[PDB]
Amino acid sequence: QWALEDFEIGRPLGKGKFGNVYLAREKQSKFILALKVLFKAQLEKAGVEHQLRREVEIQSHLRHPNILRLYGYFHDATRVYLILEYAPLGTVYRELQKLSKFDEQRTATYITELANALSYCHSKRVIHRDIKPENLLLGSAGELKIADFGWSVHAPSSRRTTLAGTLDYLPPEMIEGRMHDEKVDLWSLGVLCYEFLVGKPPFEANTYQETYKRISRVEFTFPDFVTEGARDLISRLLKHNPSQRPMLREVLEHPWITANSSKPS
Ligand SMILES: Nc1ncnc2c1ncn2[C@@H]1O[C@H](COP(=O)(O)OP(=O)(O)O)[C@@H](O)[C@H]1O
Ligand SMILES: O=C1CCC(c2cccs2)=NN1
Ligand SMILES: [Mg+2]
Ligand SMILES: [Mg+2]
Repeated sequence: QWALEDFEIGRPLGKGKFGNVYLAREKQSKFILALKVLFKAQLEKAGVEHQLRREVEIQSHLRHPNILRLYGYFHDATRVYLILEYAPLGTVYRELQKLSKFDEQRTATYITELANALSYCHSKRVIHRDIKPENLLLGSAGELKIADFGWSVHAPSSRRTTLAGTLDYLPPEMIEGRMHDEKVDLWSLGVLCYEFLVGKPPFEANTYQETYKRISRVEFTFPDFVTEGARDLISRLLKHNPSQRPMLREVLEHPWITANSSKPS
């Protein structure tokens, strides 16, 4: 069906390990979208063909306002092209660099939209497993949208591909190669809630080795400015034992969330 010839290409929207994401307009419809480019050689060298199919299969079939749409794909002997919904206000990552910390209203609102989208995913026992600021994008009304489903799967699962980059958002069971389920996304939710309010993730250290120690032993402290209700919700999500982590309904109806968030469940 579609091919490169159908699109005018504009400025780069961002870069990832494999992905190079461009602004684009489809010639006859004038439809604006984002084109994610993957190099076949690189995919093959790394052997993540299976992750790509997972990304395409899972994301194309999900429909939720807080989840980024995937419309289609094509390829061309050197590259694979994913056709994505364009998010015009950029990443949560960028917004955090700009402002340093989010206030309590902004944080709770983001956590609600996340919990809504994740609840929807978990209801088809899809777990995302790569929830972090550079994979959270913003729509034209500033609403959060989960993107990058390259690491997603069905639960329960094992991990067998290598974790290349940062540990900062992964629970103990996942970094230890043990087996995991849905509850991994709830841990990452606690990691995000802290980073939103403080400006850095709770287990951040100077080395891989030290970061790994701090996650497995759940070693973090709060700054004085973090209120009691935020401490309460964050302490609940960062349980070593997955089973002791809350359900998502318990996150959405937590008092701190209800007092501060400006969108509903
Ligand atoms: N639909 C989109 N709209 C705007 N920017 C995007 C979009 N998709 C990706 N980006 C930008 O490109 C970066 C890489 O996209 P992503 O799909 O996460 O690639 P990777 O799989 O390599 O992490 C993102 O962090 C974001 O900055
Ligand atoms: O609902 C849709 C499905 C596909 C789509 C596309 C734009 C350009 C190529 S394909 N835009 N909107
Ligand atoms: Mg990404
Ligand atoms: Mg990816």
